[PDB]
Amino acid sequence: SKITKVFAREILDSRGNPTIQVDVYTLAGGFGSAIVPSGASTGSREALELRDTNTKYADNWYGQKGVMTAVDNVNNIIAPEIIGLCCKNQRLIDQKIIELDGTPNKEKLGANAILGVSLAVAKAAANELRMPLFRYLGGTNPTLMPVPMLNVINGGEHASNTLDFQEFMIMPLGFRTFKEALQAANKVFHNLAKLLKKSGFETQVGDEGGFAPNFNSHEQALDFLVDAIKESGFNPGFKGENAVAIAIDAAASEFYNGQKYVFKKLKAASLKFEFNSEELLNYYGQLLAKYPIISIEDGFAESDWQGFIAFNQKYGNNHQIVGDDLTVTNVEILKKAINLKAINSILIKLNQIGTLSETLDAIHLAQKSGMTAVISHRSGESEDTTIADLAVAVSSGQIKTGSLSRTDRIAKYNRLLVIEEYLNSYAKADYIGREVFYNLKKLEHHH
Amino acid sequence: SKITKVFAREILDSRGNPTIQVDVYTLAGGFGSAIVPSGASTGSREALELRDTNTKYADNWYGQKGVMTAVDNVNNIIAPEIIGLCCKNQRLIDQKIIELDGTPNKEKLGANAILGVSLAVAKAAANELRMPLFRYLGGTNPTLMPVPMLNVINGGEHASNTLDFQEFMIMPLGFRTFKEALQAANKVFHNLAKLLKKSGFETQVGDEGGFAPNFNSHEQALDFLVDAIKESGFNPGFKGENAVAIAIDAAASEFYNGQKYVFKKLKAASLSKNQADLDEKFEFNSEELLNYYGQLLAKYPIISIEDGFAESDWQGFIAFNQKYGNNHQIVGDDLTVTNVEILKKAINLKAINSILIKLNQIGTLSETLDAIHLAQKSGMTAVISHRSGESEDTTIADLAVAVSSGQIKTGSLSRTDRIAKYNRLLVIEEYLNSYAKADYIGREVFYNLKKLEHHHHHH
Amino acid sequence: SKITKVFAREILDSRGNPTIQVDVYTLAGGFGSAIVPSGASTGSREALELRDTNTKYADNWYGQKGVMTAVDNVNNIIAPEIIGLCCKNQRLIDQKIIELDGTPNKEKLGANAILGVSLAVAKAAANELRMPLFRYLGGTNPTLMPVPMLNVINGGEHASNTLDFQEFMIMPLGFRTFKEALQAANKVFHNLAKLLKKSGFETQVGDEGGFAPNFNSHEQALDFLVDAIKESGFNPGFKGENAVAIAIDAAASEFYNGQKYVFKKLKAASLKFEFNSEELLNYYGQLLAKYPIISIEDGFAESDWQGFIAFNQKYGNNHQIVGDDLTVTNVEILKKAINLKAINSILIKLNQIGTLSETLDAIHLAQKSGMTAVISHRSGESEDTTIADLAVAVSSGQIKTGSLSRTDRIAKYNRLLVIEEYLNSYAKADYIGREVFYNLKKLEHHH
Amino acid sequence: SKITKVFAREILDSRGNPTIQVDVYTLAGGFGSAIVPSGASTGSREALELRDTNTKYADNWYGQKGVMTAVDNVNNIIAPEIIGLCCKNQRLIDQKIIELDGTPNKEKLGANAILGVSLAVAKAAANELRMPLFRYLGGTNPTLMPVPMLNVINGGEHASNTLDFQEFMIMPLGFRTFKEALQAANKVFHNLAKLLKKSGFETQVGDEGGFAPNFNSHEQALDFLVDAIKESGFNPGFKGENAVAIAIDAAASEFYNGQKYVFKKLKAASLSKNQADLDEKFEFNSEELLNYYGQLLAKYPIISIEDGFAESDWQGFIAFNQKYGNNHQIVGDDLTVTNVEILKKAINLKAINSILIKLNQIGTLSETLDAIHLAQKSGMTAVISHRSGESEDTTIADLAVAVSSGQIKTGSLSRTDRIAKYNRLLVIEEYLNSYAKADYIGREVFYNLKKLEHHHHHH
Repeated sequence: SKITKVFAREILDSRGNPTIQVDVYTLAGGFGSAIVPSGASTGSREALELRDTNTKYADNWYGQKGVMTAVDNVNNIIAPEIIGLCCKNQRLIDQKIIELDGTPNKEKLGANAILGVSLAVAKAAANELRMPLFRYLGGTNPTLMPVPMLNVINGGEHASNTLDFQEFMIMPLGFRTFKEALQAANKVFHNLAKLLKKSGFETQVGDEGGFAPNFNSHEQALDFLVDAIKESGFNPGFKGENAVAIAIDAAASEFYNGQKYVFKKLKAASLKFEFNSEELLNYYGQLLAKYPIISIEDGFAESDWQGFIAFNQKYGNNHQIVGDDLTVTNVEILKKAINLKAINSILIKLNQIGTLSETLDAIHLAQKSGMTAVISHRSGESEDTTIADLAVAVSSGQIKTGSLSRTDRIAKYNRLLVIEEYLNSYAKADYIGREVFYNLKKLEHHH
Repeated sequence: SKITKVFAREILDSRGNPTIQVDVYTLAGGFGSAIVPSGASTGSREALELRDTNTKYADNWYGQKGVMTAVDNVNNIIAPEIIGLCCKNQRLIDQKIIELDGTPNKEKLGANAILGVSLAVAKAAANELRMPLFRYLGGTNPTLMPVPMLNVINGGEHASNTLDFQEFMIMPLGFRTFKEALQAANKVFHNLAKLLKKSGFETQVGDEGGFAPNFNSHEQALDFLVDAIKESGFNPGFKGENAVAIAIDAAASEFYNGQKYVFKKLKAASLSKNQADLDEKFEFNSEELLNYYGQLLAKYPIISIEDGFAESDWQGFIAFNQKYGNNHQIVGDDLTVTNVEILKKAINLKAINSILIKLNQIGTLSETLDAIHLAQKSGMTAVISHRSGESEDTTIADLAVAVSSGQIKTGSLSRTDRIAKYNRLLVIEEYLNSYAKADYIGREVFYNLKKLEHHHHHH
Repeated sequence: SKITKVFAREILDSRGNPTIQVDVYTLAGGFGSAIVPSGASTGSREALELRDTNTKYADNWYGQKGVMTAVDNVNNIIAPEIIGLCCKNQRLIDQKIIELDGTPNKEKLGANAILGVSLAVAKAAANELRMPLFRYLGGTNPTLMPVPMLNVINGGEHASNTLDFQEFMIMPLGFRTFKEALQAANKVFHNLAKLLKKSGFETQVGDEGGFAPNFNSHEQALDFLVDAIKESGFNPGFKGENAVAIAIDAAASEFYNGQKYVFKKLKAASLKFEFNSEELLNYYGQLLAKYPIISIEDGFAESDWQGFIAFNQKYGNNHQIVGDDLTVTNVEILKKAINLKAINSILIKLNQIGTLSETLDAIHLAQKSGMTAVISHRSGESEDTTIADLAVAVSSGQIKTGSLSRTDRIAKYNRLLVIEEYLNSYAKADYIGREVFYNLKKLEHHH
Repeated sequence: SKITKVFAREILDSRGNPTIQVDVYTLAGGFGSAIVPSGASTGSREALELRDTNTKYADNWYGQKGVMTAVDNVNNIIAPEIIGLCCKNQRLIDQKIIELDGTPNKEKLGANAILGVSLAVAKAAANELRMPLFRYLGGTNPTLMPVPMLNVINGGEHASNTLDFQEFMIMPLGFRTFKEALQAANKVFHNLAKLLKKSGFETQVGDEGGFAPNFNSHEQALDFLVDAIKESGFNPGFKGENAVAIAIDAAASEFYNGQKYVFKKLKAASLSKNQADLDEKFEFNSEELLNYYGQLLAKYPIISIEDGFAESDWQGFIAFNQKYGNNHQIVGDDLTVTNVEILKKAINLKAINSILIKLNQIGTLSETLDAIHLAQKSGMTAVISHRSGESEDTTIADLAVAVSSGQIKTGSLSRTDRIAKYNRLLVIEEYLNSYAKADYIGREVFYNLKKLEHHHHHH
């Protein structure tokens, strides 16, 4: 049915910074509403969100982070182009809006203005057809509940501990249903908190609702994590029942100087810290041998493609190698990562590319080529749960959407529970654990 | 129109523990859906949520915290009783479900099963009437956007720091609109986070999205707060433009031992383990604690103090309200637990001039509205409050506007479990701006204060 | 839904004088109709109704009391401003209409033109939503049936008896339901009439359907009233079951010469009559000691604020002190009465302020400050029963709407019976008698 | 469309006594609601309302006047019989309810229960057809706005004055429109009230909103009336512009003793208690009373006299109609009590040329329409009448227009129980002005008068 009304407003995201919400109405009574997550404002590689810097709105909010200009672009520019088009024509609307902005990185109107409309339009159509969004996006056959990557331990520049790696995650593999996998994650998370309190660590949380306790090294954190998995009644590893694996996001661009990798906080604490690409690759195989790490993200720097290609060739048959800063959901960079065998997996961030149709094009390219497409959250989030319906719609098999606290993450797990409930009555719900890694030629026993 | 379907499910709250969501459908096409916040499981005074302890469900989630029994109670017991009733009859529905449970503290079916149905019914009726929830709850005339009590600094039992008081809050008073007041709180919050980092304090957050840095005393925390307000461009105080006040939740039941109040984290930091407090430096009887509050009130722009004395120390409250109740808000939380009979006692004894309102502590929407109305009729403010375990549900935003509470307490400025409520207030403000008027009146919401003074004035 | 039609006509009120009726229709089929009661045509303090004086309509009706000009203002000026607005936006419509008139006392278009539209709009919205008006006005929670103040005995300038006080009322307190309270009032009223006939007094009625028999003094009237309450089977007093209290409207502005109060008819009959403020205050305490008078209205003159303040301070803890001529439902005067502790209660007359939203603002201000808001009728009335729904919507706890004869009063009691019936099935109906006086610090036993 | 719900309740009438209101709903969304006026409880001739005497309800209201039994009879007996019938079948419904009661005077269920349903059914059918009630009752052609008989001066049993006749009325004849005639009555009424005050008379009102001042005789009252008409700017008379006539309800059954008519209030004012009326100064046989009427008719512009003779004095009526029936209206009220069989007798004996019509004296709408039609076919006028106990119900306004009665009797110009009917006539006049034509024909409504004369003419 025809779109009758498009309206945007400025609200706050989960970090206390402005973001944009878009409502869409249709003649037949459909209503769709979406909230854009936080993204990049500068960069030459990703779609660019538009903030209120150097406008009459700049002083509204701290750091000039308002998005009223994007709101004005939706309400004044995008809306009259879109009103009167059939809402079920997602690809036409997305293409309409891309051309209206006319720049490749969506810098003129704002990636946040464009994505907000793109997603609200799709939700309005799904609402009108009285279909869950994952059915509208995916057709009749989606059944695959994704394995979650749950943040638990955090490092990097902004964390006061001595972990130079960015984040550590658990992945609940050996379970028959999504509900049981989430229950296991709930047990590991709360037992993890209990152990951290028992050893005198802090249990406050960061932007993803995980912990950043004062660990002295990667090895200590990995040791602590293995123990918490065992305390909860599960088995650290890949195969078998109750298996729970670990995944790491190294964010290696952050500790690369163009020639060497430096564990800067570890080095400062001691007052091996330096690695060339081959030595860093060696450290990983040490960790991969000792601990049950199924997946490493941004193991090397965005400018160290040779490190990536050698990483993928040495461990990519048996471990997931994820690009994030390497690829920024850029289809052209993805084609090069495919052609050069640099990774076997990619993070998908809707607001890094700017529309739903482009995101689906990028997901399909990654999967056609034998990689997994891990649907990812952002730092600044909301109760919008699009990415839960997206992960089921495209059979991603994997989602990355935070630890087990804060509604900005929890809502996505709740949405997966509601989707699982819907598939249990009116279809079939599938949770296949370790089998989601179709990109790994062989998956071996960790022991 | 008639209720056709009531369905409940188990989901997770913002602390990662199970809670309950209820959906209600009406024959006219209305849909309403509510998520119950975390509450008390034991206690002799408030409505009791039901967890899965000693059931076939106990092993589902950590700590035996599932709520499948309450889900079954909605789906198997409450729903057949409620289907077929007109959804607009809120008081009838709530009365029927209260009688169906039959216990005064809602223990049999669970206060969480009962509140979930109570709220989803109301939202479905509003949805079918194409009215915002606050217009359904409140009639034609509500226009009052509430002043937020924004958590920023946390202390008390579980914080590693040396603050014995449980939380410190800012209240943006001297602003023309709710949007501008929220912009001011945004500026104080991020400037506070920058100042904290600048001094080497931690900037992770707790349950309500505020900070628990390693402060050494109440005074150190309060000094830091005052400077953050100034650094943001505002004036710490009560009256005038750009005024930003402070509120405190002492939660004094937690450091009362039966006879004296003991600043036990502060004392464990000075005294070694073999030492007694021979000088009574960290101990206070009621009057001595009242003297300490008076000192803080004179030096710092503290407009409101919650649970200044213990739940069993009614005398301490009565003396507190006697000495500073004309010029300062005195809130009962643990003292009153949203209990109508205890509020009548507090009104009769003149113990407080304000009360926190927690939907799930009383257990239905109609009883909550009875309790709010009794508080306001008696000249008290009713502060609509969040819980520690929360969701994207924003009922309390609409409730605060519907009853013209004038004040809401729903957390710091991070985490969607708090942010969604401020966002709902922004949407309500936008609705009132085009179809009515939105009023933000700042310090004028303290109608319970006989004489609000200038803070900078020498008292 | 959108207002499609607004139409006004001139009809007659209950005194045989013109008044205005307004109909409102909406696109969805809602219909609302309201009749304005009679109000002031001159005065510098209240909203001013517009009569046909010095127009081509002046000779239509006796005393030039037509309201065709107001009817023309609704049909020609107000209606085209309002048509096409959503009827559920009461505050917007009221604010629209205030600005359209543009004068503070609504003198240009007429308070009667403005109130007629304001009320008909609200009834149309309530009708459209298939909600009783008190639910539309008040939300989900209203349950409080008000205690009625029933006129029974009348004095003042226009009454040929020797009562200088304006009116005497009964208030049925000690009863469990509104129905029973009204039944008690019906018994006192008819027994009162029987006793008056037995003693040779006249039983014809005035504008409020009460009596004005040839009593010689206030004391004789109060004696007669106490006896009738006893004859009917009830107890004169405040507390206990079957308690029925008395309330007085002195209308003291009428017998004040700027320096003294003169009981003029009592003085003329004798051919104590003169009182300064302190002596008048003394007379009241005499009556308050002898008879069960719970409430005195306009005990002192509108220009004698010092008399009011001393009245409230000497008996206001235990008796209701009502302003009427003192405050004329004027929010700014009300603020001064609150600030100066002159009264603990105020009459609310919708057509003295001019719109429903302003009336609700005034009610809310009075209640927030610890006063009771007594919803009042006017002398010239109709079968419109708005004030019954208003008293329940705002939990006034008290209504003042006439004696127990004439449909211009009876309709309001019937509407309370229909509201009580609605609350009995679909909610709860509450009648709390003596507890409505939350403004009285202590309520003592009259004996 | 089909009736889906019939519900009755007890409310109060304009004298503060219980009466009954009935609501009727139809499947198509029609709603109709009627309020029954006060009637007779005992009597051998008219339909009988049922009060709560000797029931569990007797103590509810003063005088045992409740009507809950009739309410129960609607809700428990009549409603199940009527639900499912098409609402447009007025005659069917009325026939079914008459048979359901089974007694000729409607004593078993109550004439008030029966009439309430009868009228609410008709109003619901009109409401569902989006027709004003008078178009539903009357067809396409009604246009005749009735001349009002406006009570102004009251006497008889309960008035303290010395008038033995029960009421005096004005009728505004010489005017072009109903609005103008009502404006004239408004002017006479308020000028009459001013003149009364000017002479020290009382100005409170009785049941019908007219005056009962302390007049000494019929002549004094009639003189006052004539001067008020002149003071208002009109001409007391029958013909020509601005004519205002007078009508009288003698209610002569009240001062007939069986043999003679006795002006008993007039006599109690002249004669002391020990005195007989040796001269027969205040007594009248039939012929002597007819001579007295003739005297008043010659001096005063009296166009109509109601109940000039007693209910049992059929001969007095027959002689009255013989002597002055060509030139004056002769109304039966107590004589006929809206009884079809008694009207046939009055027609056959030529006792009257006009009859009052009281819905609740016969008990259904179809029987009322039968009675009106029989009266008009026989050359009589049918004057649609109010009762002493009334409400804002305005059925009789629509009824008077629907049947082209030409005359209505519904009280003075104060009290909503009377004013609402004039207001309904103003709304009907407005409807006819835009969608048809409104006719006010003044003196021409007396089609029952063989020769209406000029009053000022010497007869």
